[PDB]
Amino acid sequence: RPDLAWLDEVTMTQLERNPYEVYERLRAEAPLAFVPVLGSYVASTAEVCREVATSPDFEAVITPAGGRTFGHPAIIGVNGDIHADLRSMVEPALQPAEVDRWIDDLVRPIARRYLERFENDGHAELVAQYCEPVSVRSLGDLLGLQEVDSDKLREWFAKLNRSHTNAAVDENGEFANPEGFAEGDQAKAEIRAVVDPLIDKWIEHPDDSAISHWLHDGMPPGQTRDREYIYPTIYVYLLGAMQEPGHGMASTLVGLFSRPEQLEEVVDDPTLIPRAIAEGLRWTSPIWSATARISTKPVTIAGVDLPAGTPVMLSYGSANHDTGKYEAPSQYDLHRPPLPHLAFGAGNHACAGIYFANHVMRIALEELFEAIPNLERDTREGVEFWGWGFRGPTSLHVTWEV
Ligand code: HEM
Ligand SMILES: COc1cccc(OC)c1O
Repeated sequence: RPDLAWLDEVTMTQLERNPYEVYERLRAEAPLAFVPVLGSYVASTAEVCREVATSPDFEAVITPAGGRTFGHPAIIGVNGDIHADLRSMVEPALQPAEVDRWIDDLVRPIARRYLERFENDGHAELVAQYCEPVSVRSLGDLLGLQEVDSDKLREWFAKLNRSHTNAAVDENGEFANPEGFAEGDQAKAEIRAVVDPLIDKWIEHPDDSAISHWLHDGMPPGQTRDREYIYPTIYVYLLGAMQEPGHGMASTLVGLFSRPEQLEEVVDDPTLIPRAIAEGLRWTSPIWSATARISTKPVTIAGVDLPAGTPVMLSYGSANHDTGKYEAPSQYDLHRPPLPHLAFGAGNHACAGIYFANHVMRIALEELFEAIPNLERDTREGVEFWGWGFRGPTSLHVTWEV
């Protein structure tokens, strides 16, 4: 596009380090715009992301690097009857009434277990010592991966993150860094080595684990879903479902530390934690630009005539800084009005795990502030955020008087 010639000089590294400056230009200049290094149109404003995600003239598509990472049928990348079946597969344990029966007994002992390892130290790095472990241990136990250690689940989602976001394409539209998928292939091979025996056992001996229910629920007598049919959704879980609740927790904490009067309010009044988290997700969206839709008919959007078959990446993290919608969106503010946000997406492909995720983050922050009410951020350690497809703080050093 002529007036966006400057986009040809945007780099993958620039977007990973801090996408907000480029996307501030995009929201003003071109809410729907082809980004050469990404090889795709991207939607950057709230109105366009919401329109594309809910439009009857669009359906899900996996991003190019997403397809190389997850293959088929990834729940995020399919539609029609397959999507309907995969949604019916994952939804039972995620139903709000079901989550409310057991979420507290799942997450709160886990949060306590990780807290007891450092709560008397006076210093911690909360991303690696608390947020990521609670997130992966909670989901891992729900899925049936009790025996897979939290360090391993963390390693897997980091490798899958890097593979899914290995998006750079060169002048010819080919992947610029094909070698960057090798780590994802290696993660998937390890995952298979660990998970295949569990599937073998669940096929014959179903139990209460969520993956056993993926094999068996809704199937005729003695039949199970083929493992090749469910594995891409297992991988999808082992990236975002494992990664995002820890990142949303951590970003919420960074935001509250940026507004010390608000941190104090939340510590004194934990009923404010859910509002704190919602603002945290808007302020640094954990799934920032990981998913996409493709047009099924010609459409006109934000002044652009798109042919049928055109992918559009949904940069929800940018939409959540839309200044048409928010005042001073780059500032964390607990008392912002409770406007809709797009950090869980929208439409038939919106997040299936919202209620579960919100409770995991809530219970983790409740127990953190009960154990360490006098938490303070270590201000010499700058909080670095990293990532374009998925974004969060790389570490969160904190201190407190023991
Ligand atoms: C704070 C944590 C989380 C955030 C911010 C988040 C956000 C998202 C987003 C942005 C998408 C894509 C939506 C779209 O393209 O419109 C998504 C999809 C999805 N998420 Fe969540 N997620 C979180 C945690 C979880 C967890 C813990 C689970 C599972 C227990 C989960 C299950 C899913 C599923 C199954 C999908 C695909 C839905 C589909 O394509 O039909 N999420 N999530
Ligand atoms: C691109 O990868 C993903 C996108 C959205 C949700 C995911 O996990 C639930 C996920 O793993």
